[PDB]
Amino acid sequence: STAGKVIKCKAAVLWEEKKPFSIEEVEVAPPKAHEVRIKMVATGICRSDDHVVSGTLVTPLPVIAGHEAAGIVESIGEGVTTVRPGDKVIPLFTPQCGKCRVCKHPEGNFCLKNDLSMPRGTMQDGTSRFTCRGKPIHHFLGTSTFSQYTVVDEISVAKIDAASPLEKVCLIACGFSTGYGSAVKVAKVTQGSTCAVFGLGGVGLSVIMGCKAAGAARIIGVDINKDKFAKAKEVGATECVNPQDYKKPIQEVLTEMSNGGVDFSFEVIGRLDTMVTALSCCQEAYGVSVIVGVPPDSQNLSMNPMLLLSGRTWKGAIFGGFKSKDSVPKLVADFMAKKFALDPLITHVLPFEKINEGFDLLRSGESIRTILTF
Amino acid sequence: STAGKVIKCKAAVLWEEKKPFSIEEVEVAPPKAHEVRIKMVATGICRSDDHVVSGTLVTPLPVIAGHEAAGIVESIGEGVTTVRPGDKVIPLFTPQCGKCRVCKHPEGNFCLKNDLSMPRGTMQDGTSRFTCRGKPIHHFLGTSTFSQYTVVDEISVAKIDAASPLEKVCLIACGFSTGYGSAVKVAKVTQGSTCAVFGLGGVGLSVIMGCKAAGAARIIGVDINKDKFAKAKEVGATECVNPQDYKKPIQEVLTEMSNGGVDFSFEVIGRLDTMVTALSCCQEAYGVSVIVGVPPDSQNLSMNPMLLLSGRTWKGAIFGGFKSKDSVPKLVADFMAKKFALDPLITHVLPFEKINEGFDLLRSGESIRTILTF
Ligand SMILES: NC(=O)c1ccc[n+]([C@@H]2O[C@H](COP(=O)([O-])OP(=O)([O-])OC[C@H]3O[C@@H](n4cnc5c(N)[nH+]cnc54)[C@H](O)[C@@H]3O)[C@@H](O)[C@H]2O)c1
Ligand SMILES: NC(=O)c1ccc[n+]([C@@H]2O[C@H](COP(=O)([O-])OP(=O)([O-])OC[C@H]3O[C@@H](n4cnc5c(N)[nH+]cnc54)[C@H](O)[C@@H]3O)[C@@H](O)[C@H]2O)c1
Ligand SMILES: OCc1c(F)c(F)c(F)c(F)c1F
Ligand SMILES: OCc1c(F)c(F)c(F)c(F)c1F
Ligand SMILES: [Zn+2]
Ligand SMILES: [Zn+2]
Ligand SMILES: [Zn+2]
Ligand SMILES: [Zn+2]
Repeated sequence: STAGKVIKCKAAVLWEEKKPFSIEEVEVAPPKAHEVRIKMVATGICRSDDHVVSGTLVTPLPVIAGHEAAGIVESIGEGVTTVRPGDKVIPLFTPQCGKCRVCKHPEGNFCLKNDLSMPRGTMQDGTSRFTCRGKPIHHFLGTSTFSQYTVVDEISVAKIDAASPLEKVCLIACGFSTGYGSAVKVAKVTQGSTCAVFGLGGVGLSVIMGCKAAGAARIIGVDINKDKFAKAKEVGATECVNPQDYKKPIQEVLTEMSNGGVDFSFEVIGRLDTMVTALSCCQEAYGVSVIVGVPPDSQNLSMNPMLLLSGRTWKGAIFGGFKSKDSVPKLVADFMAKKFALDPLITHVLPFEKINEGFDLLRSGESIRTILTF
Repeated sequence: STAGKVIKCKAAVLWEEKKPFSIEEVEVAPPKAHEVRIKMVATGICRSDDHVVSGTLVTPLPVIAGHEAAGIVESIGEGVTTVRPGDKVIPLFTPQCGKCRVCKHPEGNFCLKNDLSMPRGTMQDGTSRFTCRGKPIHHFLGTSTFSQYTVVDEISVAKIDAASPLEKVCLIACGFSTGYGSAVKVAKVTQGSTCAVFGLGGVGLSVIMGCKAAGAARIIGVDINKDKFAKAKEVGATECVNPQDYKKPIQEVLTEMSNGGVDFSFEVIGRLDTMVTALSCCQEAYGVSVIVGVPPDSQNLSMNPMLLLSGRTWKGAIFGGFKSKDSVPKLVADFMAKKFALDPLITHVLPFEKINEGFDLLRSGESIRTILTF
């Protein structure tokens, strides 16, 4: 039995920026009241985890990163009602407390209990459950999935189908749901529309999936890496364009291709310049542009507000707009019912011990999602 | 008797930026095919007209400005089907051609025949109907209402009720419709919501009227001129704040006052800084901010896209999102039926000949709308 005891297990600890993960032994405290300790089964490598390594995203170090995962409940703290030992679960990097003004709002999902805006790198109670070589180690987004065991607050965990294949459904924890929801829920892509998707990684491919599911007639993929185009077409892109092939700025190309601007555009990269390009390429009177990519820390963009005065809508979202604890089980159920596919996103499956090799595949351009198996 | 003849009449010609208008004789050509010549009855002074004088808004000079007006058809050119001589009409500064992709779209209003995006200062055919001192004079937004007679393209005029009081309904040509539609159509303000309105001139008072019509529970008016607060409360503001009274930036003050951000904010001034402040003060996960104010020519704002990534929606609109030719007659019908009030916006009345005094009143901060009578 491990319940009520400290677990010594393996984890990938990030001690400082721009260094490899250190795979080593950590101690994982048992869960306190309203907390859940989870044996991890599979975790994806999302670009947002690479942002913590690169310093694009600031969060307290040292840290156990990782936020796109699934596993099995090992134990529950006092007062937990929503999961039990042995349940398949997904940690939620955006919590759903159910009590805050956002949780109560029909269109809100960015729960005020989140650890994104102003990251503390702790549990809800402001403490850490992790130590390594006698030092406290920070949590990441209330999840910390690069560990054989994690501890999460109840509001940051969802119970899923006992028959779920966790090596696939872990992508519902971030990249699939974010892209799909950005198209179907945040943009509300319409039947017959023309869409432009900037960035053809795991999240951008999931935006294409959503645009196709919503009945878009044209879906133009934009990436500087033409190796990304074949899989973008497989999942629904009708055309792909590489900005580097053109003398004109790509906003002009896309406005020309779409006979005066697209209905919906998506920025799924994380660059200030492409956020402005994507806004510009949507039709000036009724276009909608959605920012999905995470910008670099503390940098402002420059834009001409006449782009909005003509009638454009500009919005962004975390996690595809989905209220996390309500949505994740339904998405897993939809997957089980063959409503969408996840295999197109998975290009590599590695043991957890090869986390660094997984990140090198992402940085080199080769991979979409690497799944790590514990 | 004047049909098919040049008309000599008085107009207010702007020869140079930052100068008074010159009230002097012009020659107004008869209408060509699908053109309408109109005897003006009343015109409002909108801050956008002043922007032409200040250079905030760049359009070719010399010019006959004015865009907020009503008048009576003097004659129609060949092929005109939608108005006749003796009809009461409102010139439409945003046309409705009914044929372009925007006119066809259910939510579009910024018709591609507009002269706002890249002003030429002409009729649709690229020529002028105005001569002064033997020199061609520019049109403005295809309206040019600061003249006893003007000529407009058919797609830039709407027939209105024959019993209309033109000295009131001229405000449906810009300021009222813009502010009211920005609330009810563009933002879609909800019952019980909290709104913040930056700028309490004629357009921002119209935004308040729309927010109140839509059922908002709290409407916070924001102006640096506290003399504007009594009228804002009369038309529905629940409280007014002057940024100059506070040590902290007003986005922080409004976030505190609204227990975490407002539902809907409106920038109704034309400043880059207040456009950012207005976005920031709406709730970060589900807030909506609407740009109404006209920015200074060719200047970019700076903002942090994290404001959007959390869930905010940012949009702008021309003319309250109204399809102009469909909507203007209906708005006049609704005014006739007492569905909204215009008198709260009218603070001064002058003869056309006292146009310069009317602009002095706006610049001093004393007026909301001055109505000039021909
Ligand atoms: N909003 C959310 O909740 C959320 C969720 C998940 C991911 N993200 C962010 O979404 C972005 C994409 O994540 P991902 O799909 O895992 O990353 P990824 O797999 O690195 O994909 C990014 C793609 O952008 C391409 N690219 C890079 N520069 C350009 C350019 N200048 N023009 C066009 N294409 C370019 C690049 O070749 C790559 O295929 C990252 O910034 C993530 O941090 C946000
Ligand atoms: N989008 C459209 O279709 C449309 C239509 C009509 C007017 N406009 C624009 O809307 C704006 C307002 O027009 P209006 O109501 O006729 O003008 P106005 O009467 O000049 O009202 C502007 C108000 O803003 C106030 N103000 C100025 N600076 C600040 C500040 N820093 N903070 C708070 N309040 C401030 C000022 O005291 C005044 O009461 C102008 O920029 C117009 O050009 C746009
Ligand atoms: O990929 C999801 C994701 C985000 F969208 C962020 F905005 C963020 F800060 C982060 F850490 C993260 F993991
Ligand atoms: O007041 C309406 C109005 C606008 F909203 C503009 F954007 C513009 F350029 C202009 F000239 C105008 F008159
Ligand atoms: Zn919450
Ligand atoms: Zn992610
Ligand atoms: Zn049109
Ligand atoms: Zn105006």
